[PDB]
Amino acid sequence: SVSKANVPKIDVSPLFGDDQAAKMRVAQQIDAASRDTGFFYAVNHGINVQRLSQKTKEFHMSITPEEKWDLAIRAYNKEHQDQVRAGYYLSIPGKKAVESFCYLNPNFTPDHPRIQAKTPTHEVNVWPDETKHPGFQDFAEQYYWDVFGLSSALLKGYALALGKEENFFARHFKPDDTLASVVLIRYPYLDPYPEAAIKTAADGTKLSFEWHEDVSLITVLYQSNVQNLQVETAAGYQDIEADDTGYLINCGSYMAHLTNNYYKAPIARVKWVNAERQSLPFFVNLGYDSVIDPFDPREPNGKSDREPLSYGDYLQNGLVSLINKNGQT
Ligand SMILES: CC(C)[C@@H](NC(=O)[C@H](CS)NC(=O)CCC[C@H](N)C(=O)O)C(=O)O
Ligand SMILES: [Fe+3]
Repeated sequence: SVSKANVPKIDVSPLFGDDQAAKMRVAQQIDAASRDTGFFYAVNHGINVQRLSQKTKEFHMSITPEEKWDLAIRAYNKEHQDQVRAGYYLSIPGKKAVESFCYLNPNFTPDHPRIQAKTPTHEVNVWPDETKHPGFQDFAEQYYWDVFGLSSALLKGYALALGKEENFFARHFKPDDTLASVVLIRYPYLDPYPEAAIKTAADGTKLSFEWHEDVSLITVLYQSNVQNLQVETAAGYQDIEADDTGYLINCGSYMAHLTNNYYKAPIARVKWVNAERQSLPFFVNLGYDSVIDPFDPREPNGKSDREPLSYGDYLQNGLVSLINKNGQT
């Protein structure tokens, strides 16, 4: 028998305002949730989520094989050596069900010095033909900045929760240099569903994606209304109920590092479900040279002996390790 995770629904709208005590009352709830299962739903968040699923499904349904190859990351097309992160992630019929499209900071252009320097984890986005996908690039770039705004406010909530000034995290989260990414993920309905795309967990649960900590500061996720996620607790894996108006929020391993494990990075997995569904994570990554000084809010003097980690190298390491562990998505 599988239990259900405590995932509180937190009205985050005060984090956009100027009522500081109201922000503290949000921060308290973020602290509580981060110390419990590690997940909460952000509600009253102001993002129009009503068509995100439709647009994601329709883009994947309508993009042709030729277009997928043309946009494909290096793992699927050796001609695209510069596309490590951004671009199309093809399914493999009979073997791999999921397909997805990842894009980065729209401000990463050939003019950007990190592109000029060929710094790892920085790439220029690739986009399909506008006339074949009218409005898609516009929608996607706008969505990036919409979720950027929400994420900056959430980061104020996390900073207050930890006893810091509200810009402790968000001052490192900037449009000119953020390594944050959006992934537009389609999980298809398949009949018959290929068993090779299903992994069996140690506890016997059929899965589409194995256990992992997120590589992020925090993760800001919209999913369509099909229950799939589970979070690991000491009592075992627990189901995360879907909420296809709220945003599912949790800390990544960078936050676990800098708080000296006071806010752990929850371990989650994706159960296999034979259902058309859409999943849109926004990974809140900082700049390549962003460094946050660790602290230990469990200690009277607040001091941590842990090394400040440069975020870019953390991201570099984290993305490769997740591929090595859980497979190329
Ligand atoms: C909701 C999650 C479980 C989602 N999975 C995911 O997004 C998984 C696990 S967090 N994430 C990744 O593979 C990292 C993608 C990083 C991205 N290509 C980039 O370069 O920045 C899913 O639906 O599979
Ligand atoms: Fe994850």
